Amino acid sequence: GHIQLIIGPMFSGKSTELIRRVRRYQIAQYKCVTIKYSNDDKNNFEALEATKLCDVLQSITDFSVIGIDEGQFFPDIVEFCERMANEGKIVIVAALDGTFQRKPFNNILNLLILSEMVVKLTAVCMKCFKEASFSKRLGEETEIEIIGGNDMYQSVCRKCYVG
Amino acid sequence: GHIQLIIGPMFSGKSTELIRRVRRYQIAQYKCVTIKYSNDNALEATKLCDVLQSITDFSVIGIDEGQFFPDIVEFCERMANEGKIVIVAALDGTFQRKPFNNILNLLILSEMVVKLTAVCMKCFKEASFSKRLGEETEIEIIGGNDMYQSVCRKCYVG
Amino acid sequence: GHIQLIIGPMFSGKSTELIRRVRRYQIAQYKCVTIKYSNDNHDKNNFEALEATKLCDVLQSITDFSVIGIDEGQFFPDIVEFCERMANEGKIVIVAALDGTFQRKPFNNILNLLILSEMVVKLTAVCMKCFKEASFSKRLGEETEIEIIGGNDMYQSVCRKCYVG
Amino acid sequence: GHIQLIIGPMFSGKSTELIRRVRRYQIAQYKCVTIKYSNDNRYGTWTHDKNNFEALEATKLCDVLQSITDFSVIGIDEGQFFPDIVEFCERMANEGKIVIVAALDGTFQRKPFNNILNLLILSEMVVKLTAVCMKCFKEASFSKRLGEETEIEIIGGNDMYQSVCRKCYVG
Ligand SMILES: Cc1cn([C@H]2C[C@H](O)[C@@H](COP(=O)(O)OP(=O)(O)OP(=O)(O)O)O2)c(=O)[nH]c1=O
Ligand SMILES: Cc1cn([C@H]2C[C@H](O)[C@@H](COP(=O)(O)OP(=O)(O)OP(=O)(O)O)O2)c(=O)[nH]c1=O
Ligand SMILES: Cc1cn([C@H]2C[C@H](O)[C@@H](COP(=O)(O)OP(=O)(O)OP(=O)(O)O)O2)c(=O)[nH]c1=O
Ligand SMILES: Cc1cn([C@H]2C[C@H](O)[C@@H](COP(=O)(O)OP(=O)(O)OP(=O)(O)O)O2)c(=O)[nH]c1=O
Ligand SMILES: [Mg+2]
Ligand SMILES: [Mg+2]
Ligand SMILES: [Mg+2]
Ligand SMILES: [Mg+2]
Ligand SMILES: [Zn+2]
Ligand SMILES: [Zn+2]
Ligand SMILES: [Zn+2]
Ligand SMILES: [Zn+2]
Repeated sequence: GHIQLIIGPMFSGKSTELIRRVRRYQIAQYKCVTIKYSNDDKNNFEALEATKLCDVLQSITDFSVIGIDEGQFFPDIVEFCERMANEGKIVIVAALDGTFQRKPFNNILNLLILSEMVVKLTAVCMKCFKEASFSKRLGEETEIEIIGGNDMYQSVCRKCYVG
Repeated sequence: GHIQLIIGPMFSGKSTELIRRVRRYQIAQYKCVTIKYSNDNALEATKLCDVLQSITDFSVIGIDEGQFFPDIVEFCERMANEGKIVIVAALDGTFQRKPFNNILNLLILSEMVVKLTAVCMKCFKEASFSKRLGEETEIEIIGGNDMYQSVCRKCYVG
Repeated sequence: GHIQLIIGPMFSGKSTELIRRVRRYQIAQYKCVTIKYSNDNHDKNNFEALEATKLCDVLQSITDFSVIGIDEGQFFPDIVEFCERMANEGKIVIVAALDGTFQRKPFNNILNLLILSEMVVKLTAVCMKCFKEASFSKRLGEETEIEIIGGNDMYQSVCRKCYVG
Repeated sequence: GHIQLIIGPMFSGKSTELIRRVRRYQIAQYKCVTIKYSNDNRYGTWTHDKNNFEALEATKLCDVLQSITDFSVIGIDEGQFFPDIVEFCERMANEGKIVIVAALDGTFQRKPFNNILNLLILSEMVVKLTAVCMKCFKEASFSKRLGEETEIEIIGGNDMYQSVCRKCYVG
């Protein structure tokens, strides 16, 4: 078995790498699947959809490779990935390290300690136009988990993050 | 200006990175374009030198399968010198592991350069070379997995 | 300011990269320094390296250095906020540390550091058993207490299949 | 067998990575060696020997072949300087040997170094490092000679060359 990991802010190109990393295995004729967070499992166009990796476990039971965009949203992430890898399965996880508060996401960091490879990607800064490595919420909100595109958040460099 | 470069065999996930690298700039509200090679098996050309005129207003340019452009080097180059980000995806070597058409020359005037790995279609380990299945010759001949294989070293040898 | 980070097990080549990453800036005529924990068994050229147990002490003298290196960052409890604060003062902090222990448990409050870090990478060792990409550290002795220093005579860089005793 | 490759300008931190990459194997109890180029060589402030730690010295990889005949891993700072580079690395890898090569892609003229590029086509991994620019202090990716010289191969440290970004190179 084996575990990969990708992180960085948003607009990093995260989800995109993940898929690139998966196709690799699929195009070598591999049993590949993709879980992602829904916010209510449910198929799509290949790949599944859940809120807790622990449900799907049963069906993904025959796939060698598993991808997961937005891993942090699964509370049962860590032990899932882990256990799965221990069963000879390649788990490629894409997720955000930190929140709009630059605080570690839901029990996600813990994942990077039992991970064979880990990398952190860089976005371009939407302010000063240099290597963005952090995500910033535009609205004056609170509650950790709230989904959006660039109409809601910004990939910023350090100097830009500060208000 | 500035130049990026991505290489490796086929099935490396090359074209896919390229786009990922582009969207990054586009999703920061940039003038992005993509050239790619035509009459095979975003714009479309056979010589970067034609298109020059229209891409004249784009800050970022992508090019899957760069090697196919003879006028590659000096195009990318010149463009970068005009403040344009040129992200190129191409193959370093042929099915003969020989350098592609004047492509290597590009990697000397390139700010960043990386080589990707495929999975081997034989022993299922890190494939880093491309191999033609048919008993053919002529360098340039387009195909998918029905024609080529991403193989490790031990596998490449006939 | 700006923060780099390097992790992975032991024999990864961690400390070694760190230095490489530093010289880069130094050889561009930069104010460079290296903090490290009371430990090991480093090179040559110019203004370089201190020694502490708490980054918070040294703060005063490194006060004039643009770049700071730290092999074995996890050993500093006051790591996070130090690196952080420093970076906020326009200083480049390149940290080398271990993500996980011999129990593959996150090291002392270290992970927290990787959330306020511009670049983060994890290196691979070679496995001392099956001779493939080792990504985890394993203690040879039948010990416990998290922090206990050693070289290959104590630990091993192992792949997954090998980690399971 | 297997072949690694590192490039970029000077002050990139090339030679240093190479070693880091080697120790990895050595500290896993591997037969490791280091060739390097010699005839004008000092910097500053054939036959086996320590430092670089079990490392040799040559001008043509083809000589040493005989003794390195028993080493699984081989390192080579400044590969470009060996004309017989390509085929050496290559052949060696074909014999189950890990060849980690460090070299410069381009000259002070940003022209490909002596038959070096050819090497990167038969290479499992290849990466290009970045220096800091000695002028504008940003990612230097090219090497520039300070003197008003010509002849491709002429050895030196920062007292001779500079790691520069693009805008700075146009001297
Ligand atoms: C920062 C932040 C994001 N989110 C949400 C918004 C997004 O839907 C998601 C993060 O998006 P990503 O995982 O970055 O989306 P992506 O796959 O497009 O990757 P990238 O943009 O780098 O290429 O999490 C929160 O719910 N809370 C937060 O604090
Ligand atoms: C190997 C080889 C390929 N070709 C052709 C076949 C391909 O259609 C084309 C290059 O295709 P690719 O560049 O491999 O297309 P891709 O970017 O999707 O690859 P990847 O999956 O790694 O991302 O060149 C030759 O003409 N001669 C050759 O020797
Ligand atoms: C795994 C583990 C190691 N250690 C100790 C043993 C070592 O002295 C130290 C590890 O630091 P190292 O990674 O060995 O620092 P380094 O300079 O050797 O960098 P590298 O080898 O990657 O090139 O921490 C613990 O105290 N507890 C643990 O659980
Ligand atoms: C650019 C250039 C270098 N040289 C020489 C000078 C140098 O001593 C040698 C290459 O320098 P480097 O290989 O860069 O020396 P290094 O590996 O220790 O530096 P670093 O690792 O930090 O990148 O080649 C030429 O003869 N002609 C040239 O055009
Ligand atoms: Mg996103
Ligand atoms: Mg392809
Ligand atoms: Mg160590
Ligand atoms: Mg040098
Ligand atoms: Zn910015
Ligand atoms: Zn193979
Ligand atoms: Zn092993
Ligand atoms: Zn510059």
